[PDB]
Amino acid sequence: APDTSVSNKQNFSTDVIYQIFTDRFSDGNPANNPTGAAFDGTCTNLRLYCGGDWQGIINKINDGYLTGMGVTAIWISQPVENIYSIINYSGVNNTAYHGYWARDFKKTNPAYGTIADFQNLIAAAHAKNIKVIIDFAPNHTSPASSDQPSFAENGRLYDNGTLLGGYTNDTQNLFHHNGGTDFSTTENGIYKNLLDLADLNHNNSTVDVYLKDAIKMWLDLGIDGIRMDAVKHMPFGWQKSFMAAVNNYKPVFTFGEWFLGVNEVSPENHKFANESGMSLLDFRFAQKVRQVFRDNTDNMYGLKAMLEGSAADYAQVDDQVTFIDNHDMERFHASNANRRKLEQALAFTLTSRGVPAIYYGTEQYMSGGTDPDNRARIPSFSTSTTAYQVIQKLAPLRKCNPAIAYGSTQERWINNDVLIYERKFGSNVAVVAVNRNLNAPASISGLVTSLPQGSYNDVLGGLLNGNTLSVGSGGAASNFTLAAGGTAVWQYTAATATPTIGHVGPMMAKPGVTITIDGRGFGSSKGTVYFGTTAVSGADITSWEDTQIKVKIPAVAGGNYNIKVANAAGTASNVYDNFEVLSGDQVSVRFVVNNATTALGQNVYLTGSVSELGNWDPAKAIGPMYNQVVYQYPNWYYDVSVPAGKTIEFKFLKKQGSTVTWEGGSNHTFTAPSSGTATINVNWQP
Ligand SMILES: OC[C@H]1O[C@H](O[C@H]2[C@H](O)[C@@H](O)[C@@H](O)O[C@@H]2CO)[C@H](O)[C@@H](O)[C@@H]1O
Ligand SMILES: OC[C@H]1O[C@H](O[C@H]2[C@H](O)[C@@H](O)[C@@H](O)O[C@@H]2CO)[C@H](O)[C@@H](O)[C@@H]1O
Ligand SMILES: OC[C@H]1O[C@H](O[C@H]2[C@H](O)[C@@H](O)[C@@H](O)O[C@@H]2CO)[C@H](O)[C@@H](O)[C@@H]1O
Ligand SMILES: [Ca+2]
Ligand SMILES: [Ca+2]
Repeated sequence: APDTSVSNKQNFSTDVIYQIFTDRFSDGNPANNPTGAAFDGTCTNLRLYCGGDWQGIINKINDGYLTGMGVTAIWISQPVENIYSIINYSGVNNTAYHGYWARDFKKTNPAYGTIADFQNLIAAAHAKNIKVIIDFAPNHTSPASSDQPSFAENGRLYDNGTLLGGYTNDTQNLFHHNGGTDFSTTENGIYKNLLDLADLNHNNSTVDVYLKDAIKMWLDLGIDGIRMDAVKHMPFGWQKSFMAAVNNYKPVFTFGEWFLGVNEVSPENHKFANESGMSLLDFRFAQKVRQVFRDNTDNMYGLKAMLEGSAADYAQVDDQVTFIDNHDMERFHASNANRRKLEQALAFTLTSRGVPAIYYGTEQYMSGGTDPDNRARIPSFSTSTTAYQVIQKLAPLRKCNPAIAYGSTQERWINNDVLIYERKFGSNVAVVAVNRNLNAPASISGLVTSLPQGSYNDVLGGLLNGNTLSVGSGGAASNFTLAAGGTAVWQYTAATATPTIGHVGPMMAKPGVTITIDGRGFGSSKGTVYFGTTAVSGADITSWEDTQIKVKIPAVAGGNYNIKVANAAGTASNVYDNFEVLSGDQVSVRFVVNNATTALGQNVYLTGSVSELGNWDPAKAIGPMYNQVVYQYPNWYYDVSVPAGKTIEFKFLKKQGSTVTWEGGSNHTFTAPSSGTATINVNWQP
């Protein structure tokens, strides 16, 4: 199949995601609606159930609402069974309509539907070329009170009907009992509870194994991707070990939520996206777009800077999921605001790098403050709005113009209010002009592009007051006036003659797994794939087309590799770096070192004999380690993903800047479990 096919679970860059709050979309089956005090059929009470479900979804798919818009994937609420208690939060009654209050990860939320409804969902979607994504929220269960076990469901966790345990009398240590976080530090927000939600302890084998198994069921159910909730609140190493479980089994595109505020730029965030095995929701992009097009708290120069930076910060920028709003923010559109702002922001998003996501109702100009105000019921299924039509014209370019799905981004013209950028991939180009200035037109002269000589029609057809473009030789455009609030898309597509890799997934896996290589110009005849210097050809290459190649990772050593391909004639492609070859299946192990005292601005790190530990390269050591919560300085700890059942040699180090101090003595040693988790405790050797 081609890169653009509905069956491509490894790449979403050519897709347009439609984010849905199941309850709030469409109640296709009134019979599963909760009753009594947990239900509000008028949906005036935003904290109860409104009755939206899988069937409703299925209906919208079939009546053409989503397909008409050009949407190609849907991202829905966590489908697992939630607690049933209504919770009164100081007078207010709250239900688990959101699906974030899990009780049993092996069952469905009956308000959403049955396993059979889930399966129909998957089928209908697939039948209409739409991929399905689900939220997955393994950080916790539900709200609990340790000394008021009668409160809610005591954070009870079941395994397919079987009671594993509760927050009260947690002898098994299924949960954390460290209090609640103040979000003060990263370590703080990982090992303490979020609010009152019962924090799962991933270091407990039962929990570990349980979650790894639960996800396999859904994978088996045919899902196309996973959206992880609260990734900044779980152990990084654990999460990496979970990704390996997915990837080594049935890889799917996975992205997590790591909130960023305005002007916030975090290196931890970057690193996580570059090394965890998953990508992220692009808050940096979102926050910046809002400042520029919404709140006018920054200008084009700001947008441009976010674009260039992010391209450098993320190893796989094209995997970050962009948006203008979602369930954690006020709706982009403000009641009294010019609708053009929202339209421009959509157009911008649809044509920019990454994986675009659209919060349900956007196309309807829904307004609403924070939670739960941003979670109202979709007032209508009209395809007559301008927003609806914008998406309808642009979404499809992601599939037919690879410049959009995988091309670089380049500023060609800029001022405070205007931004003209070019996307390029192979012999494909797209040019976008945006004039945020709703009152002033702009004189555009000196525009130079990569488009071939000729005239170009605005892809939006003038919908947002775009115009035609005239490119002479040398790709220089002739002077033109860009309307106030003006938005235009111009483009050029043609066949790519040389192999060009546009994407790869998954990015991390053990040998033997099949990965997918997407792009153009691969030719129709099997060529060769290189993993670093190792060549792979013949049978191991399970499939080869012009736009997509499927190949098995050779059994090479664990490490990072560059990928490159050669066509049947031997012409090579561009390199695609940062591929991680796991040393084998992974387990999550907690490392603890005692009496490692440091000086200010000096931290302990971990290194060792396997790629998962950096192979003795200090520049690749794991850390810095933690020393507040679970263990206190000068005791340091850290959860790490390691090759299962392997005998590993390791050592700790103290780093400051790039200056390193090794532990003395001989390597510590150990053998990783075959499954489950473990804890290694040792003392720092001087
Ligand atoms: O001519 C090539 C030139 O075009 C763009 O510069 C614009 C500039 O952004 C506008 O603010 C205004 O000054 O017109 C200039 C064109 O004369 C590119 O931004 C620039 O990098 C490029 O060299
Ligand atoms: O909280 C982590 C913290 O640990 C390290 O600092 C030690 C410091 O070296 C000691 O002299 C002592 O005062 O306790 C500190 C930890 O509370 C790192 O130096 C520091 O950067 C890091 O954040
Ligand atoms: O370079 C690989 C080498 O790294 C580590 O050796 C350390 C040694 O432990 C330190 O005490 C210090 O002398 O620096 C050496 C780095 O060259 C591992 O201990 C060793 O097994 C490994 O081969
Ligand atoms: Ca229903
Ligand atoms: Ca946690």
